[PDB]
Amino acid sequence: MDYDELLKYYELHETIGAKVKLACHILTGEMVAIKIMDKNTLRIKTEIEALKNLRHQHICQLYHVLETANKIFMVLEYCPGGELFDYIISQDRLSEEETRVVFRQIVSAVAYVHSQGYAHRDLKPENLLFDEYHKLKLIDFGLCAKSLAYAAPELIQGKSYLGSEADVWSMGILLYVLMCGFLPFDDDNVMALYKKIMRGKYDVPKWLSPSSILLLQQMLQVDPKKRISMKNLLNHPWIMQDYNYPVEWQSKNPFIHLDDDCVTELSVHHRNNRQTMEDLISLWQYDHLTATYLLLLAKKARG
Ligand SMILES: CC(C)COc1cnccc1-c1cnn(-c2ccc(N3CCN(C)CC3)cc2)c1
Repeated sequence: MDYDELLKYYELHETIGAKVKLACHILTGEMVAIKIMDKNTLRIKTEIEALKNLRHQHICQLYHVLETANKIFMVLEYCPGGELFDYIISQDRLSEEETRVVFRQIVSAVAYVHSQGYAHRDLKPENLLFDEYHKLKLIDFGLCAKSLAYAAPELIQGKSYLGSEADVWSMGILLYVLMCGFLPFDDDNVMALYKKIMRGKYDVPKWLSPSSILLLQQMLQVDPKKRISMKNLLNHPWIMQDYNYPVEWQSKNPFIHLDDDCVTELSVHHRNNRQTMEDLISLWQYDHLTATYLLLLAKKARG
């Protein structure tokens, strides 16, 4: 009963990870990742609402939501490059230059999330995946609003906070891990870790440049009001080094504009006219029609 409707649209492959299954969209032949959630074993509603309203080059795209009596299925953008967490480990640590390449992509996604009125609240390398073009995609918006090693001091303490300030702190931890390959605050004991985060003191390895050190101090402030704002992160001197242009955070992936080639390709599978087809896609119901349209756009982007 749980997989009946899903099997009308997707050919299921292997379980890779909520359970995560790889699959192929029948109509287009495009690969997808399907996140499966048991309604009676559980956050799902939070992530769905957010993802329906977020659409960006650095956010893992939601294509289709299906619901049964026991399950909720979320069909998502295929990211075969795997986790940034596994990537950092495989490389030991990244140079400042490669860190900047990946960090500017994280800044792009996070700034857009804040521009839409949300805060991610769970930024960490396990939540960033590489796609086939080696571009980062931000995942898991289950804790989003309108892990302990990455949490801001105020968030752990159960104090009132601004999600944007907690995200900037988490991005500071990410920046450190990218250039060092280990956490700034770490301990086997949870209370000793909590003490280390509240104190805000960390080791500064010899390989970090003066500019990297200054940017880390600006993000890693225990006092959230002393943290750099997202707007100042966009054109920060360290961020601009070797680029000379601020981070492009605006979305290149629209809700309004439709691609004529993909509307044409999609229309052959339906008994409706052109205008009816465009009006239906524009409703963004995250049904099979939404999935088909967005997967045709990903197929076109490959060519
Ligand atoms: C299981 C976790 C990574 C969580 O995954 C997710 C969580 N929330 C949203 C999206 C995803 C998601 C999106 N794409 N993939 C993914 C796609 C393909 C592959 N392999 C890599 C190696 N290759 C040779 C075979 C295919 C691995 C992972 C997972």
